[PDB]
Amino acid sequence: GSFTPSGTTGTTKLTVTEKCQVRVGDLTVAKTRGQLTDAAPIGPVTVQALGCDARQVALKADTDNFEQGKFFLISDNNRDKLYVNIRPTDNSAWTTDNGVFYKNDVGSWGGIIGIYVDGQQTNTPPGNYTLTLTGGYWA
Amino acid sequence: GSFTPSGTTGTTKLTVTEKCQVRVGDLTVAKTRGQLTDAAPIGPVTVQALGCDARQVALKADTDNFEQGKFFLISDNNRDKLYVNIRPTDNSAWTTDNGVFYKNDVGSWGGIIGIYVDGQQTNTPPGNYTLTLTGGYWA
Amino acid sequence: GSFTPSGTTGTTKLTVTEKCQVRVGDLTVAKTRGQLTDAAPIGPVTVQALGCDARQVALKADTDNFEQGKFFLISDNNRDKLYVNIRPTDNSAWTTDNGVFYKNDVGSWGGIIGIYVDGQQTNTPPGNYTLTLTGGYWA
Ligand SMILES: O=C(O)CCC(=O)OC[C@@H](NC(=O)C(Cl)Cl)[C@H](O)c1ccc([N+](=O)[O-])cc1
Ligand SMILES: O=C(O)CCC(=O)OC[C@@H](NC(=O)C(Cl)Cl)[C@H](O)c1ccc([N+](=O)[O-])cc1
Ligand SMILES: O=C(O)CCC(=O)OC[C@@H](NC(=O)C(Cl)Cl)[C@H](O)c1ccc([N+](=O)[O-])cc1
Repeated sequence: GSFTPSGTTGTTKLTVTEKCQVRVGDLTVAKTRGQLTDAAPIGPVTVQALGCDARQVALKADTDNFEQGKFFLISDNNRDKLYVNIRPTDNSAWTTDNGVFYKNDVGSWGGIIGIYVDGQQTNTPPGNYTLTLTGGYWA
Repeated sequence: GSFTPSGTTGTTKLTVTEKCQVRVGDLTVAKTRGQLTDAAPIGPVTVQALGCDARQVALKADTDNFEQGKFFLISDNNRDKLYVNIRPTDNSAWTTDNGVFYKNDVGSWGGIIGIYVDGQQTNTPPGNYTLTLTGGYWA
Repeated sequence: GSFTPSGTTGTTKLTVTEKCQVRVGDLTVAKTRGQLTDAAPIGPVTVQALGCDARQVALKADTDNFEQGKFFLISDNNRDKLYVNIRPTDNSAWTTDNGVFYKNDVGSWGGIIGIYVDGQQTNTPPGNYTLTLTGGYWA
């Protein structure tokens, strides 16, 4: 049961605002707190594995993005959490183990991992939220 | 008289150089210190508000970018200032209040905010300068 | 013998992985440690000088990227080095002096600087490696 970092990093960012929302500069992913309903999509994460025919593809969340079997985006100040579910768009089987989301079967998997709001969190404080996922393999 | 953060962040960057200027890597906004003449344009900042029919759109500068009713880009080391004026390209009326630039009338305004050199500053030390503006609303 | 910073910054990034490599998110430059063979190209660095007819174009590496006449990409944690050679793709003559790579002749040079693995380093620890180069001039 261990993760070996071996791959690149994907960063999922979301800015939460109030109903009166002021977008400054280039387009980024932003939602009102009212839009943070259960199962609301936050964004996709592409995964492309190579040379993993005999290993289980895995993604490890940054330390600040997990606790107690749960994943969450975290505010810039490290204070506020936005709980999420992480799920492949296909029908593949994965397991969660202490910040690690790994594939049940070996193979050089390619696919999309979706990040979804876990439980309505319409009271989330406005701010910039991040989830960082690093590629590697589990055993 | 208070700002509520509610929106995204726009970052205005400028690299100041000497006459002999060496651009490394991708194109970025760069000027010689000799080009930092009064009213010289540094760049535009897009603003798009939504759901603000009953609020005054506002932009708040990072703490390190204002003092004494004045705005400035700040060097990477926090030491050197480049004083600027912030002005909408249209004929709309705005007010400055302690790092906050807010619109006089309520409404979901969309427009361009220009950043301009305030007073000739042709002796500015070469370096990378930044101005950070966060969207929200004032009352 | 001194460098005057005057220009922009180019950042060369490389993620080193094991054979089982998991790419997460957008495409970035990544190699297996087995690919870090001698003279292996890491990437190009564009250089465009202006107003340097009477100066020697120069690039200075960040402090953490050089020591003892040698250049290296450095890991995120500052611990691990990946030694490189820096060489213009054309036939121009340059000199290295304590973290500074400068052109022997004056002139507003434009060209490509290649970054290459210096000596096989197939045991490099997986991680994210960076080399930062700032433009300016030498005398
Ligand atoms: O994406 C966001 O920024 C917010 C969520 C969204 O787009 O709503 C719905 C959306 N789904 C997702 O973002 C899920 Cl989280 Cl993967 C959409 O159906 C979609 C986008 C991208 C891809 N893809 O690249 O394969 C598949 C499906
Ligand atoms: O922009 C820079 O990088 C330097 C300033 C400049 O472009 O000089 C002149 C320029 N103006 C500005 O940058 C002002 Cl600061 Cl908005 C130009 O007229 C312009 C650019 C973009 C837009 N727009 O997007 O609507 C309107 C006008
Ligand atoms: O580049 C990488 O990401 C890895 C190295 C590579 O591309 O292998 C080979 C490659 N060379 C380089 O990257 C050297 Cl380090 Cl400049 C290629 O021949 C090339 C790329 C770009 C340019 N250019 O912009 O002028 C010239 C030549």
